[PDB]
Amino acid sequence: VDSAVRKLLLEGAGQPFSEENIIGIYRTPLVDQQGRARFNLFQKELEATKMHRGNANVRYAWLPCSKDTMEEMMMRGVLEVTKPVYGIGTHLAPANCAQTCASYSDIDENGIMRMMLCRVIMGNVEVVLPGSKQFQPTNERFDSGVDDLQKPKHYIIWDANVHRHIYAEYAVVIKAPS
Repeated sequence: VDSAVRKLLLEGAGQPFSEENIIGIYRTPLVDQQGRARFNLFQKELEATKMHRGNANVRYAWLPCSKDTMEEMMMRGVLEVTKPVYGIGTHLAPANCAQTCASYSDIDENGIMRMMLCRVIMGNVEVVLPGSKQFQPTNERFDSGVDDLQKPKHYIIWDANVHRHIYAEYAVVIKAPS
């Protein structure tokens, strides 16, 4: 559903955003450089995790972006991550924490923030400690990390899974407020 982006952005959490703050919302490319349909690949990965774990645990999440990394996606279908003290991996904010991902993302010279709404295959999650140097699942039973099992504020995707479990779906460009 197209409305889900503004749904999460404007009315989602306690802190809202305004339409004037949204510079752009854009779909990501359908194929990567090598012509593979990106959504179909993600569906394939979704089915594989579902069959292995019993549930794929697909979430919406916000990926902090720089100008360059958004360009890699929007020009070439390539996923690049910018450098969240919870392990060595890709850190994402839960769907309702766009303001948190906003407060934890960079603001450039033109007063602009960038982020991407992704569907993420999390699979089985475990706790990652703050300041942890973890870079992979603890053991074969887990796939991804959270900072808190009851009240997650951060999702963590390990390097080995970034190219198969993160599907960037919308690019979002926001003007710093007022």
